Amino acid sequence: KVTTAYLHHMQKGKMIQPFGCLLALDEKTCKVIAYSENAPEMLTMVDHPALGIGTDIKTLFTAPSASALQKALGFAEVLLLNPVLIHCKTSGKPFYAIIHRVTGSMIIDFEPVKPYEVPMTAAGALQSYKLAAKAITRLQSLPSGSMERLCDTMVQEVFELTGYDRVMAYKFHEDDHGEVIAEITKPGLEPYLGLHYPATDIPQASRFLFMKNKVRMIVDCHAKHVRVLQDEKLPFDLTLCGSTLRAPHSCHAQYMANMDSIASLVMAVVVNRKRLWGLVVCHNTTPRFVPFPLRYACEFLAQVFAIHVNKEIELHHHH
Amino acid sequence: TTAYLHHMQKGKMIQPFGCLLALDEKTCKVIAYSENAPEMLTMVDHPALGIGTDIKTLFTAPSASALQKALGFAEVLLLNPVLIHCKTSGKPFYAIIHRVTGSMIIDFEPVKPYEVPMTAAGALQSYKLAAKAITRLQSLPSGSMERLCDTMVQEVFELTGYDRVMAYKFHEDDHGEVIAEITKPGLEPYLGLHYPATDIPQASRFLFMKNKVRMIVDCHAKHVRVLQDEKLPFDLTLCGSTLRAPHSCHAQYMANMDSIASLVMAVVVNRKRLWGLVVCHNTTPRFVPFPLRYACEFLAQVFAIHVNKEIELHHHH
Ligand SMILES: *[C@@H](C)[C@H]1/C(=C/c2[nH]c(/C=C3N=C(/C=C4\NC(=O)C(CC)=C4C)C(C)=C\3CCC(=O)O)c(CCC(=O)O)c2C)NC(=O)[C@@H]1C
Ligand SMILES: *[C@H](C)[C@H]1/C(=C/c2[nH]c(/C=C3N=C(/C=C4\NC(=O)C(CC)=C4C)C(C)=C\3CCC(=O)O)c(CCC(=O)O)c2C)NC(=O)[C@@H]1C
Repeated sequence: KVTTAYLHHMQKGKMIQPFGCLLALDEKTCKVIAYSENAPEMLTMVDHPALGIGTDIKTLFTAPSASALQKALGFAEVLLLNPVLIHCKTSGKPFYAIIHRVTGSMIIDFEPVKPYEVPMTAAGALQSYKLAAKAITRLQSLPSGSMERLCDTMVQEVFELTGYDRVMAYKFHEDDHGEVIAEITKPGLEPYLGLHYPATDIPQASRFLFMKNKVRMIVDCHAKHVRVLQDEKLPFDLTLCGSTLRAPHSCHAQYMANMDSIASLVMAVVVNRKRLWGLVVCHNTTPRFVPFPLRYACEFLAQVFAIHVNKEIELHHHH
Repeated sequence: TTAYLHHMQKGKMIQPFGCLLALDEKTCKVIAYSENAPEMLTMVDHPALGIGTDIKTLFTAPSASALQKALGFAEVLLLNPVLIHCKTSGKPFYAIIHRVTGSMIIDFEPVKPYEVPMTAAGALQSYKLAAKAITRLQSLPSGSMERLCDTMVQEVFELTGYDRVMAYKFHEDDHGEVIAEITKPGLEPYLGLHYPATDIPQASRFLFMKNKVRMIVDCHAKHVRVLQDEKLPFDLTLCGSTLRAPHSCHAQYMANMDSIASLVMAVVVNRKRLWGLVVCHNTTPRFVPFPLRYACEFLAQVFAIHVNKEIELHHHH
């Protein structure tokens, strides 16, 4: 009755963050069946309009960019290699396109790229993964035996990789209440280390979605949300909660503003079936954007952290 | 010794899969170019490309200013590769940058133009595969150099797609041994074969300490000459170039052994010495993009750390 009122509205994810724009394409036609209201301003310059229900993507993007998104329409979810660098046809404006699939639909998140970054996209993708891979080797070379030193290491490595003001390891107890068991902040900041938080601060609906979306980013909790519009011929709502752009629930948004955490990056810590052990939670006291390549690299660092956590659990229950 | 080093340094030949420019460390103008650079970068007064060419006339403006930026950064701060576009064609290359005394050296490796959208994605996937391989090396139980080496050649085989991958160990007398090997089915195994120290001379062994990954696309390809301004106050070395051509003796050696292509990773243990090489061979030509060779560099460093540990745990017990 509480899980199903939150879950219905998050799963539809009809409100996005304005740092990016969203398209949904029909797998058969390759045409637009849903768009964020900012997508026309972001992807075109202001018949048809340039961008609505039925728009062909050969009108929006340069020919190699349109052809790579058309080819993505033929791949299993698991075989998608993100992100795709696309260019808009008129402006030459660049974006990272992040693709995911929901049955016959292909959902694209567009995150702008500074045009001076275009030449360095492979270079910066490699550097982000290298730095994460080095963090992985420091986690592996720790002596076994201490959940505390493993979590301290992780928040130190994530703090240096992501540049956020605060990074904590947030553990879920048996009763679903949480505890901050590791923490590093910049010098001004109030410490949360060792505090315990009620289960209802993180409802089951968010818990469920972190099993599937392993990295969630909120750029600015005070940003004006943007509405996604869908094809009126669809007799159900599209599921958009897989979007990197999904807006926080208004209650979480206020919770963030309350706590002076304007921005956040959260990585799911899933142990082997599967359990959500906890979250790696990064906060910023001002707005913050990190590009897809670095959030991708963080996914893998978080999966390796999950493996080491689960081994420290097995070495608790032995000894 | 100094006869091999003169010819692999000063030789001035590159492999034709790419082209080379050297730019003066202050003017940022061309002081050396491979003879294929004009056709490959311009679609062949002044010509479009010679000694003195300004890079602003060869590449689009964002491409030229990403190179101008590298000109002001220490070798240690260089993030490779830069994606560049040629000015009229829009033809794209990976530009791999390294510094010598007077100069910035750029290796240009072609990118299929319809693959430009997938460059970041392909780079992340190459590193992710290598990162997964790293976690499989670390989760091995200690005690077995054989299991350590078998794993490495299996991970390198699945990452690079070559016909054959071997771990080649240097003995105390510098002769080599194939101690691990994975091939595609139907190939003769070279596992356990011992080869003389002269098959890999000191010269090559020295240079693998500095250049950790070396690719030869086709041992039969026609080498292309690098031309420099004869007034340049030093000789350009190409030892650091990804494009450097193999000595004609190695190229014959490869053809004899039915390895038309190779990819070799130095295994350096701690002072430092060259423990061995991870050697990939192919029966036909093979090109692998820079991101994948870069990710193999890190995988090979990590393998070297675990090799070194199995050595210390042998000395113990
Ligand atoms: C309002 C009705 C109730 C509520 C709702 C709510 N919470 C979330 C999600 C999250 N809540 C937290 C909580 C914390 N962040 C912290 O830093 C700390 C201190 C350590 C806590 C306790 C977190 C991390 C999340 C995940 C949010 C993310 O995506 O980064 C949601 C889901 C929001 C969404 O749309 O994702 C909701 C609806 N929270 C309350 O406190 C009220 C009781
Ligand atoms: C010619 C007069 C002599 C010679 C010279 C030579 N060898 C190399 C470099 C390499 N040689 C090997 C040898 C092997 N490759 C194999 O697959 C095997 C079987 C396991 C062996 C023993 C290798 C791996 C290299 C590295 C080549 C590379 O750079 O990828 C060189 C250097 C070539 C260059 O220009 O870099 C030279 C000059 N080889 C002979 O057999 C003659 C005695």
